[PDB]
Amino acid sequence: TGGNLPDVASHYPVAYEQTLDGTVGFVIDEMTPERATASVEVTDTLRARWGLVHGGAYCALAEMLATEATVAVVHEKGMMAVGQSNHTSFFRPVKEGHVRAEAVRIHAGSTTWFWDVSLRDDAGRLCAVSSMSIAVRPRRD
Amino acid sequence: GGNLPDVASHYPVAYEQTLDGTVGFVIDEMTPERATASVEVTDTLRARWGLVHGGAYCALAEMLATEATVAVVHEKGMMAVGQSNHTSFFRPVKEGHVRAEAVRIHAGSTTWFWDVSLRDDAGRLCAVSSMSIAVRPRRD
Amino acid sequence: TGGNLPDVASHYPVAYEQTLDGTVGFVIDEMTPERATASVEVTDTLRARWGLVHGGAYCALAEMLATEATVAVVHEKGMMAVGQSNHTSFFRPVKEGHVRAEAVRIHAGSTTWFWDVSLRDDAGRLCAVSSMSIAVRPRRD
Amino acid sequence: GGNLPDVASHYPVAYEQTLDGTVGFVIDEMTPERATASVEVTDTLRARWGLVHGGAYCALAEMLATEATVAVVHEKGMMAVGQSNHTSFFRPVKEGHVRAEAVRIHAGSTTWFWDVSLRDDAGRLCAVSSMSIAVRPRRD
Ligand SMILES: CC(C)(COP(=O)(O)OP(=O)(O)OC[C@H]1O[C@@H](n2cnc3c(N)ncnc32)[C@H](O)[C@@H]1OP(=O)(O)O)[C@@H](O)C(=O)NCCC(=O)NCCSCC(=O)c1ccc(O)cc1
Ligand SMILES: CC(C)(COP(=O)(O)OP(=O)(O)OC[C@H]1O[C@@H](n2cnc3c(N)ncnc32)[C@H](O)[C@@H]1OP(=O)(O)O)[C@@H](O)C(=O)NCCC(=O)NCCSCC(=O)c1ccc(O)cc1
Ligand SMILES: CC(C)(COP(=O)(O)OP(=O)(O)OC[C@H]1O[C@@H](n2cnc3c(N)ncnc32)[C@H](O)[C@@H]1OP(=O)(O)O)[C@@H](O)C(=O)NCCC(=O)NCCSCC(=O)c1ccc(O)cc1
Ligand SMILES: CC(C)(COP(=O)(O)OP(=O)(O)OC[C@H]1O[C@@H](n2cnc3c(N)ncnc32)[C@H](O)[C@@H]1OP(=O)(O)O)[C@@H](O)C(=O)NCCC(=O)NCCSCC(=O)c1ccc(O)cc1
Repeated sequence: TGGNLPDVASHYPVAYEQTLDGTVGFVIDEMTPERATASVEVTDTLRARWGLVHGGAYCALAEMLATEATVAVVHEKGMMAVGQSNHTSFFRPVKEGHVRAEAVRIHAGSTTWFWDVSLRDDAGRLCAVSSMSIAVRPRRD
Repeated sequence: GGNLPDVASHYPVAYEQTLDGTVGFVIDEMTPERATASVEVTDTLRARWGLVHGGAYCALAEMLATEATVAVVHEKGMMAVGQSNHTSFFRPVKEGHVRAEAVRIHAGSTTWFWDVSLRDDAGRLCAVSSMSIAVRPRRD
Repeated sequence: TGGNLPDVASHYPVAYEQTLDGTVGFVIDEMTPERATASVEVTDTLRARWGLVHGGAYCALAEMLATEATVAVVHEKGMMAVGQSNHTSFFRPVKEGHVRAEAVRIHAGSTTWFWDVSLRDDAGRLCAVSSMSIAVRPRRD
Repeated sequence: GGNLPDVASHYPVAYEQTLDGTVGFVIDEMTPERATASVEVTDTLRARWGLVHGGAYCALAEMLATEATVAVVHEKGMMAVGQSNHTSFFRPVKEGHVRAEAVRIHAGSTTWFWDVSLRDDAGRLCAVSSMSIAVRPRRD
């Protein structure tokens, strides 16, 4: 699939290249029910005007990763998954290189899954973390 | 230039090349205690599922809260940067616009806090973001 | 009811005076579907060893207020309400006096209600805020 | 004295009179990067509905994260205080104990961040708390 997102359906409303994720270059590497990773090359498109990766870019990468990792498991069960809360804290800026995210599932309830995402720079330094709660609900179609 | 606060003669990244300029964030009003901004929904703002990306609301909030702090503190020798962003999502947005309004609720010496509300074209509260902005002496 | 909590049932598992809320002295003042207030006199029981109100005391007052305000509306509809996320940020310490909390409902969905709680000191200063998400689910009994 | 870090000769409030001593919080292990604490469930820890109070998990996390920062920074002339506490609740606890484990994930000059996991007697993760601790020069 585009950006290596889970392929859970034959078509999607928006093609990868046209989505925010495609635009900024997010790509999923590993994907398992309890852990997933993704990364993105830093370019100006990922930065704010001050020159460092935009705080929203870390939120977004976390959001896509944690939601899609949930989607990978729940879609075939007839459920949809969507972000309900995204709490990202920023410890160190990233000027360039990549941002690498690792999502670890820490709770999988019937209505809410929760994932902790660490976002690191190319030296391995923890630049941000995001705690994501993902709502899971039966699909409407 | 997205109408961001004109506080410096040079910025490392031009608006149009930033995440903000790429998705189309524009600031409407800005005062020390309250600031607004908006964006048209386009595919660039969406996830593959066709609804606005959760990261878009976070990003809009982050830019608005931070730049509304920059607008005040930059001329004081300070830099402003997001330290925590908590966004909660109540209703999706499929198309139209997202409109953010940031209300300053605390301005301490090292931290400012803004509540951001993100509404759809019908005025419905689709998401909120509680933004903590660190304020530190600018580096030489 | 004890602490003026909503009286939605004829009995409760734990008497007010014996609960955490009773122990520290939380009391609800106003209670409406979209807004509720409560307050507590600061005594050592509310403080940490350093002498200021414990961060947990603000979390707890917010939690009781936002959950009970939801309970007041949903109990008779056959639902239970319980805290799902409590995010409290601390802006100014409180040494003594009272802490006064005001809870404003900002979203009432079918599964989650969300309340913003402001916690102020006797001078009116905003000492903390809490964003609370309250899960609402059908009661089991 | 709940076995809190013995960093000062006098504290404004004795353990037994604090919120912590009233509900019975006790610290078990403490190192610069990791600390544990626990509490017996009693009615004092509960809401009227019979389950542990959400505020109890928050309080336990707040004390543990803060005091684990105090333990390091106090002798350096710094004070430590909670700046943000985000607790998410996954499973209730009706009785037994709550056991908290705090893991330091960032120690910056002005902010330390701890992840706290709160488990029941069966080891099940009942709640988590992401704690931000401000660190500032102690006032004279
Ligand atoms: C929030 C939620 C209900 C979402 O759960 P879900 O996805 O609908 O359901 P899920 O199948 O994962 O259930 C997980 C566990 O949650 C509990 N639960 C879920 N639904 C229900 C329900 N309808 N009724 C009772 N318990 C339920 C139950 O313990 C369940 O385990 P099991 O009995 O089914 O094995 C669940 O994750 C949960 O129970 N979290 C813990 C909530 C909690 O304990 N919050 C802290 C207390 S906040 C409240 C408070 O402090 C307060 C203070 C003063 C006061 O006056 C009033 C309140
Ligand atoms: C977090 C922070 C220190 C950031 O402040 P800042 O930007 O450096 O400084 P700012 O100049 O805006 O100061 C605002 C107010 O903060 C307080 N403050 C700031 N810095 C200091 C300091 N170095 N020393 C003492 N107070 C300070 C002070 O009240 C100040 O007002 P003023 O005296 O200057 O008029 C300030 O917003 C604050 O104090 N927030 C409240 C923190 C709080 O009360 N947290 C809840 C307690 S969490 C701890 C806890 O529960 C615990 C439990 C058990 C246990 O064993 C240990 C701890
Ligand atoms: C989280 C939740 C589903 C909880 O809702 P609830 O309490 O179950 O249901 P409630 O009756 O209040 O419904 C409120 C509205 O939510 C929506 N909704 C609720 N349930 C469903 C459902 N089963 N299917 C579709 N929409 C639903 C719907 O819009 C509803 O309005 P209506 O059509 O019924 O008038 C709802 O509050 C909500 O939809 N919040 C907004 C979620 C959101 O848009 N999150 C941000 C996007 S996060 C995802 C993301 O960024 C991503 C990025 C990349 C990628 O590859 C994948 C994902
Ligand atoms: C929040 C804080 C400044 C607190 O740091 P602190 O405790 O004062 O200082 P600490 O000594 O631990 O510094 C750690 C690192 O922070 C950075 N930093 C700290 N203070 C400064 C400063 N005054 N100037 C520049 N960098 C600083 C610096 O990278 C430092 O490393 P080093 O150069 O000292 O090796 C630091 O943790 C931090 O920088 N976190 C990352 C902040 C971040 O990158 N947030 C996301 C961007 S949010 C903004 C945004 O998206 C935006 C979008 C659009 C727009 O138009 C405007 C903004």
